[PDB]
Amino acid sequence: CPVSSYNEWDPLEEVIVGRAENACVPPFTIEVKANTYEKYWPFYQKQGGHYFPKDHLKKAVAEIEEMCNILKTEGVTVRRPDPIDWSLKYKTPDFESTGLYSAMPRDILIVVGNEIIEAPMAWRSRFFEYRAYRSIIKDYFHRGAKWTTAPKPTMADELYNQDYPIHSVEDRHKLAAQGKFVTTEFEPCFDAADFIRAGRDIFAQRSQVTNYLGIEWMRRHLAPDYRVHIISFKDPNPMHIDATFNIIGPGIVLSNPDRPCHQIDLFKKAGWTIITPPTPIIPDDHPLWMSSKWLSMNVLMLDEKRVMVDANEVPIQKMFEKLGITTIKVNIRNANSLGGGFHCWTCDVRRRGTLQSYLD
Amino acid sequence: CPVSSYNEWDPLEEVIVGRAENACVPPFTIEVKANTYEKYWPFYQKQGGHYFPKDHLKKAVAEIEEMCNILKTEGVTVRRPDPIDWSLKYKTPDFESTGLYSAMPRDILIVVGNEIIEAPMAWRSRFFEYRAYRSIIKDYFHRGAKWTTAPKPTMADELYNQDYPIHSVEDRHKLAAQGKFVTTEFEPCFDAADFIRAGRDIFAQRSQVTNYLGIEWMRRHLAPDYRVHIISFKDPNPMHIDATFNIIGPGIVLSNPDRPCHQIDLFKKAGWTIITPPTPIIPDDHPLWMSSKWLSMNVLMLDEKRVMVDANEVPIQKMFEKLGITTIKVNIRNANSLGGGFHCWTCDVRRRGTLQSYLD
Repeated sequence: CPVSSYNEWDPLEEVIVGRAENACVPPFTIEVKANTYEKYWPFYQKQGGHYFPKDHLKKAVAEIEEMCNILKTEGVTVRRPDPIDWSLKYKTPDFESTGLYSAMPRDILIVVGNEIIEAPMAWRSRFFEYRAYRSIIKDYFHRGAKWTTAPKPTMADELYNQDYPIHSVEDRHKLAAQGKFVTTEFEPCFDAADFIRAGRDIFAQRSQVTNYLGIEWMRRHLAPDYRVHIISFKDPNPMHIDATFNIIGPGIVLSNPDRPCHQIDLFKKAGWTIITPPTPIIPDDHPLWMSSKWLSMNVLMLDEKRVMVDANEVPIQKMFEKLGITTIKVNIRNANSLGGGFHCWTCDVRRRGTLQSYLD
Repeated sequence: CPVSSYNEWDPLEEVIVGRAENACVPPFTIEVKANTYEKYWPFYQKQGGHYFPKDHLKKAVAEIEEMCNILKTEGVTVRRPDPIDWSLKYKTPDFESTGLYSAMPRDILIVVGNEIIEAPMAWRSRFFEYRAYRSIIKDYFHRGAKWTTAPKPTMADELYNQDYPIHSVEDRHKLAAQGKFVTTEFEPCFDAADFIRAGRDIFAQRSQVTNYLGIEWMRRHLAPDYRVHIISFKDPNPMHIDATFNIIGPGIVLSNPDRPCHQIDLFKKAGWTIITPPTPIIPDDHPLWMSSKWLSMNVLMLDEKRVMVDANEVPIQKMFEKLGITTIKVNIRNANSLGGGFHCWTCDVRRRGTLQSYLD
């Protein structure tokens, strides 16, 4: 079986790396608005449906090709999704929309053991995103891997709170604190990136795109072998957990200083080392259409002592170095604009290791 | 100035608490052999250079995190050293070695007034230990504190008696009595924990790691404001004074019954209350790689009437209680294995009080 990964750190052998080609600006609908900084709302309002700036995409393609070269150098087998034009307008009986991209495999695929799981997603523009990854998945399936697709939502109006009172990121943080998100509990929905793996224990956060029904589905589907825990944070990211609580080793986690975890004591009690990374140094003028500046901690571990970290972020590089972790510096400053760092731009398919508990 | 501590008992306000992360078993060299029980010599011989048992370290991390929680509860500001991988092999022109840990701030930092002093150390594996504390110290310095580093030894062969005829702890006690230690008087060397503070009078013991040149340096450096006295004991601990003669208040001291002080009468004449604690109850099967079972009396005073004492050591708890001293029980049974109790795992940076004499 070519598929086999129980955590985020065991020696990496095979990975799927995303594509920047033909990425499209999603139409400005409520769920897009609730997952982006106000600074860019007018960009979405105007550019929605068109491709992301092509000169910018071109630099990202180059950055990602180099990253793939380095992965091969580091002994990792790299697979890439199929090229697709994401501008095609599709129409289900519930809605009509254009696509986004297949830049982030971590948003849609999660590997638990020998099982590859396709997340349902929660954005109308990401409904048919799975199409880019099917060739790779069918191959793993032919070769023995288990293949699962969580229930694809209808994404009917009922899934969204069309009147979500958000006018600034400050409002959303407040609502998020009151348990109010743009997604209702009408049906299961979630992005795989809201889940982070540590062997028998998987951690999830209810976010703007991952509801409790979505987490319960995962929980029910993986029990009894795996345990899915729900954790929360202060001023959380609207979507995705990997630049907020990145588990980098057995009992070691990077905790974003701006998004403290409410359940941090569960981890201190388990004897876990909580490391808080230094601040990012990325220029405020550099466009980050999605995500925040914290992509610096969105690292990918090649193994426990080897991390792929952004070439520009010297301060977090030094941190890893004083920790005895070898830094493989790669520059993906332009790829970052699409919404992700090393962890998001990949999906670890096979890591050499076994299923263990680290929470004891 | 955030730094200000003249003794071991005034109301505690700020403290630095050590780290168990990445601790490494020191290579088995002569000075390590002379500072440990024969029972563990083969452990050092085999494990030297590798990390201390990780499952054990994990329990210690948890115990220390809880201790920090309680300190914050008791109103104390807690600082922690930087995480560092102690397995890195460094090489000076005199020797080559791997590190130990930054578990015991008391071994390397001593605060006298508004001055923070970095001890030179005497173990080759603790040469670059100061690196974990530099961020904290530079901060205190920016904020007005005096900062001093005693002369870092070369730790060349000349500092050690490579042929120190020790085969059992019984031999070392005999040699110690003859004035023979593993460290020569080739150059100054010392651990800060061999010094204990009582306002204008500081007490030191020449031990396996603190030589007369080291004590004289302290004496000469602090005169005339402070007076450094040398005291001795029967069957002394190879290193550190804080589990042999722990001064817990103005004119009150805990005197280890197994290590009577030769100069006890100087204290009786001063009108000091010498208390001899009851015996420890720690199981003989529990590993104590460094130190002895007497860690029970290695208490830390939050103030004159509040002591942080081990949760398991009920007998010494009762003693403090009949004395009217409130006991704050914390369990650090696994942290103890690293070589220290509450006093060793901390360094009091600021205690509310003034410089006084208690020996009159």
